Amino acid sequence: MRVLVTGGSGYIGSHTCVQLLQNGHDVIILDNLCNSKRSVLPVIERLGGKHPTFVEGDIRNEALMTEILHDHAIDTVIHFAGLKAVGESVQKPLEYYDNNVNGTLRLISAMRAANVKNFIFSSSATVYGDQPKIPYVESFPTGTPQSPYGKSKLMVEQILTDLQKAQPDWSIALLRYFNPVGAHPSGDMGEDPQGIPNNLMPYIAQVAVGRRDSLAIFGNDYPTEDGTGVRDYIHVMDLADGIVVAMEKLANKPGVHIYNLGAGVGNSVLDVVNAFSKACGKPVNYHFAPRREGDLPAYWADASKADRELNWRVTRTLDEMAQDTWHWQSRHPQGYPD
Amino acid sequence: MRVLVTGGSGYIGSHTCVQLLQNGHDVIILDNLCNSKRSVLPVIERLGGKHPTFVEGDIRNEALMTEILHDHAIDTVIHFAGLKAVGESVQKPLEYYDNNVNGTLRLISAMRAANVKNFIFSSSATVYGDQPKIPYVESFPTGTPQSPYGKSKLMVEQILTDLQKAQPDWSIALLRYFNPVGAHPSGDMGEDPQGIPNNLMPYIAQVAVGRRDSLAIFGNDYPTEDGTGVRDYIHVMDLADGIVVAMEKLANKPGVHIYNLGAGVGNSVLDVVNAFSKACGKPVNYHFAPRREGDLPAYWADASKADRELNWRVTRTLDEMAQDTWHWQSRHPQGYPD
Ligand SMILES: NC(=O)c1ccc[n+]([C@@H]2O[C@H](COP(=O)([O-])OP(=O)(O)OC[C@H]3O[C@@H](n4cnc5c(N)ncnc54)[C@H](O)[C@@H]3O)[C@@H](O)[C@H]2O)c1
Ligand SMILES: NC(=O)c1ccc[n+]([C@@H]2O[C@H](COP(=O)([O-])OP(=O)(O)OC[C@H]3O[C@@H](n4cnc5c(N)ncnc54)[C@H](O)[C@@H]3O)[C@@H](O)[C@H]2O)c1
Ligand SMILES: O=c1ccn([C@@H]2O[C@H](COP(=O)(O)OP(=O)(O)O)[C@@H](O)[C@H]2O)c(=O)[nH]1
Ligand SMILES: O=c1ccn([C@@H]2O[C@H](COP(=O)(O)OP(=O)(O)O)[C@@H](O)[C@H]2O)c(=O)[nH]1
Repeated sequence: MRVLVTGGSGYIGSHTCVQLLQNGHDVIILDNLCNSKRSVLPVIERLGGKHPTFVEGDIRNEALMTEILHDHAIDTVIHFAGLKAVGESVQKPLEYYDNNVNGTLRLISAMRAANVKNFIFSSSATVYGDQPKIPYVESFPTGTPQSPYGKSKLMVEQILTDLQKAQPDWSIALLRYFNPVGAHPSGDMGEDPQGIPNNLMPYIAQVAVGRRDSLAIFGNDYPTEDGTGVRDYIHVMDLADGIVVAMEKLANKPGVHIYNLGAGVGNSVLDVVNAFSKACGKPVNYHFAPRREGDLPAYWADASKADRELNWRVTRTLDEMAQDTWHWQSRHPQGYPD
Repeated sequence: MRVLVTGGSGYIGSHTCVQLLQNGHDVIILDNLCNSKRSVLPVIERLGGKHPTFVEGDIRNEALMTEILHDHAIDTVIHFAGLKAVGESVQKPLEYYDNNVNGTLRLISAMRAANVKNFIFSSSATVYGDQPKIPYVESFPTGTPQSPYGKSKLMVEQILTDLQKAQPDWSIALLRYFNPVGAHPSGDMGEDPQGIPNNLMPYIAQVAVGRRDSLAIFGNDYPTEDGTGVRDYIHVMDLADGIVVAMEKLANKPGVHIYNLGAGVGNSVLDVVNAFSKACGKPVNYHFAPRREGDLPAYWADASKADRELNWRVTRTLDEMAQDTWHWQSRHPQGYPD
């Protein structure tokens, strides 16, 4: 199929695009490069075995979206573009609602004008919020997300659900990713954000290669076993495989198809730090810090729905995620060329 | 004050602008004329006793909004612009989320650029959604809104609330209007949408002057006394006064200020029809149609908060609302000229 991958030079997107190209799909990447490096493109192409088209631009530019969709006869859209830092969103709400809500609205408006009716949305475990039972299950209601990032993702889910009710030929996947970590097994593609990483694992990896002095751990007084936050860590390669399976299986199947994509087990921040220390051979330096706004104490997935319906499940462990990120970072301590 | 009134040529806006101008404010009206007529402008000037400035344009045009804000040295913004039909929103969700959510986002992004920090938002009783506690009280939670229109308004409430947490010098009023009806007592300004009215009272009035054959009452099997929907009808002049009071009292008061603006009693569709037949002297032709998607059976306000805090409450009765609408419509059967 001919796939538009917004945010496709980013972390999840770059891994997804490799898998898409390996499966014979045609890939067009749209990215504004605010949180990724252009030089990942040829790495995607070498690992994927096929050339992806690149367009530098912004999902908020509806005119450009419409041009792309038409110029390439796109079949399906995988949407990764947006801003993703929970704590940052509390400080910069308008930027998150603009990139995430308006940006998705602009993209789906261009899709409706171009008659493209297959959408795979990068949602988040943060749409559940504080109320729902853990592990999270898709058949029980969401609650109140705890940050503008989380709220933005739930607002887009709702907008997309109401679009599909009005326009019932659409197929829309709401894929609630949990916490992807890890890197491609070659060690030549991994996470490389712009500036200081907001996510846990790339920060730890940059400490381990000597770029940053110490990890700050955001909270040690949570109601968790060791007092640090607990999350469901999923290897980015398993995540990317799930996304591709969803895209293929759900294209042209009308409805709103909701899946948790996670490993189904929780690990704490200190668990991740310990996993990485064993992979790299040295204790990763850290210090405790206050809780980050927008963080819940603990959550993890029930990913049985994706197992039953998509025949997908995780295959890699947290230790293997830490090993693959260390393999990447140690090979490329400054990330991609710039 | 120097007041920007988006949507100011519209129903509630035009009445509000007349009250603003009578209080000596400088008023700039911004409207795209999708649901109002430009020929209302001299009426607003005459009844207001003072000339407002008019700009034809769209709240989604951020650059234009910023220009108006700077040029006119705006102190506070009253935001009426948007789309407002519950049933239409179910059919046309994208247009609702764009005009309502992106439109408000573009406006408040302009205000951040121009350092304007006083906002009065037209919210709606539809944000309460399926909250079973009725009359609705501000200090009790919102439920799930039951249409894209209602969800759009609550999404904007949430965005504004997050903005004010990040930028705590903002003063933001979330004014949850109930169901405004009626017309200026002169009989020369009233409700005149483009096309076929979506709201109950302007449809009634256009049947009463012979422009429409029969009112469609949407549902006759609700769990109410007569089976028709129940709402809290508030005279538009009372609502205009309340908006003006809120603007004047809440300017430069940092915080998020939530008020229901309603009469605090419920009346059914048939109650309104009977009040109109009494006012016009002829029984209004009607029939029953199916329930309209998005509609709840019954709701009305607790408007005690506005009484205690803003010293505002309703003064006009349902019969006066119907008499004033008939006065307008019988004087001006075709509304304002095109
Ligand atoms: N990483 C996670 O833990 C995680 C968890 C749940 C959901 N998600 C979601 O998955 C998606 C991808 O996350 P990621 O980890 O790959 O992040 P990322 O930052 O690596 O990828 C996002 C990409 O989008 C680009 N981008 C951002 N705003 C854009 C805009 N307006 N127009 C065009 N390009 C823009 C960035 O330059 C970047 O390449 C995001 O929607 C994110 O919210 C991520
Ligand atoms: N009438 C009600 O029962 C009611 C109840 C609760 C809340 N509200 C809210 O109050 C506000 C005003 O309601 P109203 O009854 O006066 O409706 P209205 O349609 O008469 O007024 C809205 C005005 O906004 C203009 N407009 C619409 N979209 C615009 C855009 N993108 N940019 C610029 N102008 C635009 C229209 O042309 C119109 O003049 C709306 O936000 C509405 O949702 C109305
Ligand atoms: O530098 C960091 C980044 C993250 N975290 C914690 O690590 C976990 C994962 O955070 P991340 O930002 O990667 O993803 P999130 O869970 O917000 O999606 C959460 O408990 C964060 O509080 C941390 O302690 N230090
Ligand atoms: O042509 C119409 C318009 C509205 N209504 C009913 O009148 C009440 C008020 O509807 P309106 O659309 O004016 O405002 P809403 O209550 O949706 O804000 C509701 O019970 C509607 O179902 C109706 O029966 N016929």
